[PDB]
Amino acid sequence: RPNHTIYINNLNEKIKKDELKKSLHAIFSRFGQILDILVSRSLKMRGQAFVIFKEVSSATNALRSMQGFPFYDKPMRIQYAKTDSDIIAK
RNA sequence: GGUCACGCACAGGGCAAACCAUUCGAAAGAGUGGGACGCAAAGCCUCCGGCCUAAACCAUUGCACUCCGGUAGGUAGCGGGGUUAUCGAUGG
Ligand SMILES: Nc1nc2c(ncn2[C@@H]2O[C@@H]3COP(=O)(O)O[C@H]4[C@@H](O)[C@H](n5cnc6c(=O)[nH]c(N)nc65)O[C@@H]4COP(=O)(O)O[C@H]3[C@H]2O)c(=O)[nH]1
Ligand SMILES: [Mg+2]
Ligand SMILES: [Mg+2]
Repeated sequence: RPNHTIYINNLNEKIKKDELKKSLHAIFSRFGQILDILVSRSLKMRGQAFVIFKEVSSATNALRSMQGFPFYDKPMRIQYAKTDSDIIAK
């Protein structure tokens, strides 16, 4: 069930999108070349983030290394992406 | 002459985008002064659609790459609608 993208939920929702990406990017750049980080704060898509990696191995690396990680007072709930991104599926 | 539409003007004007200064605001943004991009209602009003904001409240653990909660505020120079008003092409 591995994927280029990893799905994080259970995040402090009152963190601004602009800032939020960077906070993850600094934490997650260390595993591979991140193509893009998708973050929204709409009713459905808040408190959660998608991180797209260059390598699938790098997404696996990030997943098994930081599960439950205390991030903004909250544990990081990471799981694989069920479906790839529109930028990958091509 | 009203009145209701119309804008090809005349004459008298009026308002003031951006930007800057300053104040308020969490922000969008607004106030004031300077400034003029434009505007025949660019006068005034959030009732209706859009767009902008997200500090606090309230709900949501939620799988996206169209965008989307209530709540609240903003935009009348985003339309729509409302309401008042000016000049008057041998004007219609
Ligand atoms: N008195 C009067 N005259 C009218 C009216 N409608 C049309 N006109 C005449 O027609 C010209 C052009 O009007 P416009 O195409 O709406 O274009 C206008 C308009 O967009 C703008 N403007 C001037 N005054 C006002 C105003 O009080 N309100 C608004 N919204 N726009 C204005 O400047 C442009 C040129 O205006 P002008 O040099 O005065 O020249 C005007 C004026 O001579 C009206 O309701 N009243
Ligand atoms: Mg004139
Ligand atoms: Mg509205």
